[PDB]
Amino acid sequence: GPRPRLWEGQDVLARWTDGLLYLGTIKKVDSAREVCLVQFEDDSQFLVLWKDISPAALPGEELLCCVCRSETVVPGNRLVSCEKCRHAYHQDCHVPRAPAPSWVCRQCVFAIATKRGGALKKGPYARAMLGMKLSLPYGLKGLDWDAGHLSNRQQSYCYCGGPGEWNLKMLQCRSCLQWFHEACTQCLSKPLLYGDRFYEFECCVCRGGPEKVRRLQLRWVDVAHLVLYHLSVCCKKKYFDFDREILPFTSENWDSLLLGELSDTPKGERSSRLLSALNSHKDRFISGCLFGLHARMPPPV
Ligand SMILES: [Zn+2]
Ligand SMILES: [Zn+2]
Ligand SMILES: [Zn+2]
Ligand SMILES: [Zn+2]
Repeated sequence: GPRPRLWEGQDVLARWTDGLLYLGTIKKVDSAREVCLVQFEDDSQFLVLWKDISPAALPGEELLCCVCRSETVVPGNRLVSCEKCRHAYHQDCHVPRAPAPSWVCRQCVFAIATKRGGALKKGPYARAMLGMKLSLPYGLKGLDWDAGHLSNRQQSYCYCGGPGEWNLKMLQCRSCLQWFHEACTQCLSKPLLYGDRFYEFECCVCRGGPEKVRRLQLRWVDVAHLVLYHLSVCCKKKYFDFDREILPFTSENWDSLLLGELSDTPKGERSSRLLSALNSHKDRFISGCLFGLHARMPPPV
C-alpha cells in the first residue's frame, strides 16, 4: 500500500493492559505481526498491537472515515465527526451505530470516563460510557482462549477491546466469561487487589444495563493469600517481611479489602489471625520474619 496508517516517528495514544491510554512515539512498524514498537514518556519501549494504537486526526482527513479509510457515503450511512478527537466515522463503522448528523466517539468517551480505581459514575460522560458499554467492538465468539479461560490469542478484552492480564485488576463476567478492566467498570466501591477473584460480576452487555457486582466473603486464609499475592505482583519480589510490609499493608488498606464479617474483628487481634493463617497453610506459604507464596498464583476461589 502507498499510504500506511502508522509510521516511524508518529505520535500516538496507545491503550495499555489497564485499558488506559498513554502518549507514545512509534519507533518501529512491524507489518507482519501488525505491532509497533512504541516509546512512552518514561522512555520505556513495548510492542503494541495495531488495534491499540490511535494517532491524531490530521488536516485533510476531515471527510475520511477513520475506520475504513473511505470518503464515500450513501443515504443510510453518513459521516459523523467526533467533537473531541475530530476523527470522522461512518455511522455503521462506529460501535454502536452513530446517530445521524454534538457527538463524541467511543474511544473519546472511554478516554474521558475511564479512571484508575473505576470509571466515572455520575454525569453525562458516565451515562455515555454506560451506553457505549452495551456493545462490544469485537466478536466474543471468535476469540481463542487458553485452557483456564484466562487469556485469548487476539488479546481482546473488556468493553474497550484493549489488551489485558486477568490477574492485574480485571474482573471476569459470570455469563460470558470475558475479563473486564477495573478502569472501565462503574460498579466498584473500592479498587481491586491484584488476582482477586472473590467477586460475582455480570457485565453491561450480558445484562443489557448497568453492571452487577457482589463481593464474596473472605476467610482469614484468603486474606493472607490475597495480600501476599497482591504484594508479590506490586513489588515484583517473592518474600515479604511480616512486620515491615505484610501487616502494615493490611492495616493501612483494611477498609479497601472489603472483608465483610471479618471487618469488625478487634484491631488488636488482626495481626494474630493474619500471622496464624500464614503459619498454618504450608501448602500455600513459604516461611523464612519473611513469608512468600509457592509458585506465585492468586488465591483459589
Ligand atoms: Zn477496558
Ligand atoms: Zn467507514
Ligand atoms: Zn473521538
Ligand atoms: Zn458478560
